Amino acid sequence: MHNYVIIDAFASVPLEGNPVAVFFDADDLPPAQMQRIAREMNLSESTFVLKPRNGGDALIRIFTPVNELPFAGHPLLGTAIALGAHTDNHRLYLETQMGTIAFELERQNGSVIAASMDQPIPTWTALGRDAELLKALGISDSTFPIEIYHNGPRHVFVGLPSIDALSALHPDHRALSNFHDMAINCFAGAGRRWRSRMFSPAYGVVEDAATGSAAGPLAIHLARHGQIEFGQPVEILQGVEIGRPSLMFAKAEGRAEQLTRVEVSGNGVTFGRGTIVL
Amino acid sequence: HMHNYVIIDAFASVPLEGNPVAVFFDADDLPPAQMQRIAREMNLSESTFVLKPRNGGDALIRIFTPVNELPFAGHPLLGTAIALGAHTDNHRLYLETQMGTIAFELERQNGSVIAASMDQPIPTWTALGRDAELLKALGISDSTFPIEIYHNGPRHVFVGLPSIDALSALHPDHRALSNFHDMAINCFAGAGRRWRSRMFSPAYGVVEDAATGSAAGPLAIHLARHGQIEFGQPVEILQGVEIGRPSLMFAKAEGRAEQLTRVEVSGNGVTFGRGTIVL
Ligand SMILES: N[C@H]1C(C(=O)O)=CC=C[C@@H]1O
Ligand SMILES: N[C@H]1C(C(=O)O)=CC=C[C@@H]1O
Repeated sequence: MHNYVIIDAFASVPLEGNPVAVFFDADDLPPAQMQRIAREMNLSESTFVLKPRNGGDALIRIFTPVNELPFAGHPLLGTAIALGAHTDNHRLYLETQMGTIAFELERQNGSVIAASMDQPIPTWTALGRDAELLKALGISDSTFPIEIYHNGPRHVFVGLPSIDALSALHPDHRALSNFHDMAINCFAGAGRRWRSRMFSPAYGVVEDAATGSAAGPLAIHLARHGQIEFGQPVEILQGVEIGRPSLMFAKAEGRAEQLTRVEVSGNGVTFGRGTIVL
Repeated sequence: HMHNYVIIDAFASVPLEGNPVAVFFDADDLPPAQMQRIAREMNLSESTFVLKPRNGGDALIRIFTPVNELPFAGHPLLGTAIALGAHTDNHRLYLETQMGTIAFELERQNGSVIAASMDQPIPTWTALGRDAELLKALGISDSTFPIEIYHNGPRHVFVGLPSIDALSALHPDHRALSNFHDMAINCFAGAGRRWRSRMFSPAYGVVEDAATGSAAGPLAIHLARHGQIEFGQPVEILQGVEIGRPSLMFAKAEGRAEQLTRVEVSGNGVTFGRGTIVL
């Protein structure tokens, strides 16, 4: 029987942010069973904590309702906050299929409030399917070039000219299903403060509340297209329209041709805790 | 303030099959606006909230999808009955809802509730009258029977498919279906005592539901009305296969079209997990 905790990632009060279910002592579970348990929980992702194989503190497998991912931001954030309660450490190294991800935990009197990660440095290229994507989304143009970024999963970015225009999107989900192994991230804002919405049939979600692996790439995207400075911290607020406001903090250091660090951080809180029968 | 919950997989005998529901105990201190938010947090087709009774039943149950409250629903109440069945020795349970009190008969094996049967509200029905629009949204050109909508709290439309292969081949346009408010679209195929279903409902916050217990009773009526079975004949409705959540519902509608005397729906259920929440 496995214990789990529900963490609300990128939130400072339960019922805000993006839930993840974090399953402990999962070494006895076959990957097909992990996928079934993820399907059962029906959250954007469930994670499984396994003994480390390469010098980290643990190995984390990450599942959507429909597939496994090699890296993801919100689920690893919540996993790191949940696992922080197990030890006194303020540095935590979590293994994933993209490599070992370093975390710094914000603790008060030993109690975990928040965490910060160094993400894999993404690569990118032009999407090459603009007219198809924009038709699906129900709009005419992107404010900036439409590019697709890879850090494990893939994330496409489409810019909107106002927050009201972002909120008014009603995408064709069936048409977005033609975009395999990627999530579609639509953004609007100014300066240090940005809003986002994410849609991904490929990753089993109509609309996601907090796409943490997209936050670091967005910071890169905004700097490459001259809207912010490299090294400038940004706030990205996602999930407002669906009633799940989630605050992600991101900073990309270096320059377009040579990035040195892609940091994403947030608060997280425990919503609940329990046990499953298998 | 803290609340205990159980996850019941309804219309299944083993975990990871059927349709999950989260059942929250001693929920009187939660305002409906907070219940709605908890249901979204769980993200299951429904969560239910167990309140003290007001009209001589055992409990009053409020039922929420991820986006709205419903006055009655089958799967969530089956799971609620099985969960509450662990706390009692009684053979029957009476659950108050916005639709009235729903009677359940509990089935035990060893010391343990493994299944239950409910008497549902008797539905009303009519044609939907929007065949062209609905069929377009579904991606097909007609239905094998008249397209009709039944009301037992929620509303359920039925669209018939000529084969199970044709049913599994549906790839509906969720956005176009969102123009159908306050209803679920139930697509069916099969023969005799054996039927397959798929349900789609942007109105009730689900792309595709695994087991729509409030649709099982009405489908039995619809099949009888349209001469595919006899009134009083029990049927087996298998839902959720294409999404990896196979769920078996048993239904019987007794009487005649002009006067239904009982609409019974039953099924197995099993506990998948339990826990506590911080509000
Ligand atoms: N939570 C999202 C995610 C993330 O990085 O948080 C990656 C891919 C899809 C999930 O819905
Ligand atoms: N499980 C379904 C339900 C039911 O009766 O089980 C009614 C309406 C929509 C839900 O997804």
